[PDB]
Amino acid sequence: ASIFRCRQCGQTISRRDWLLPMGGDHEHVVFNPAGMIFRVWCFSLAQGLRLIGAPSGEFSWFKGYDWTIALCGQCGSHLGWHYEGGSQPQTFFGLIKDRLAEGPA
Ligand SMILES: CC[C@@]1(C)CC(=O)NC1=O
Ligand SMILES: [Zn+2]
Repeated sequence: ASIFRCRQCGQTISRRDWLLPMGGDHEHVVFNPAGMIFRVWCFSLAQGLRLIGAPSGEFSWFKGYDWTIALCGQCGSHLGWHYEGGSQPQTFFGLIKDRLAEGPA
């Protein structure tokens, strides 16, 4: 169990080696304004996504970062957000843990 695939279609997305402990922890449990709870795992890098629209700072869970919605590039499933415009690191991915499947490389 070392790579993460899209749970809906199997697209390769990220790797356990790429987990990023933001604020001391790779896991952040957060809510959006519609009250949905997300268990977000932070990754330094991802692939196989499609980033939609232009970045926005509104309601950002991570201070100094602007977000863009990240869909699975294959099936369109909403897998998380790409973060940018911040510092150390400038960018990273916050991916929804229960929307990924973990398994061998
Ligand atoms: C509304 C945008 C999202 C869902 C993404 C974020 O970082 N904060 C949020 O609540
Ligand atoms: Zn997919």
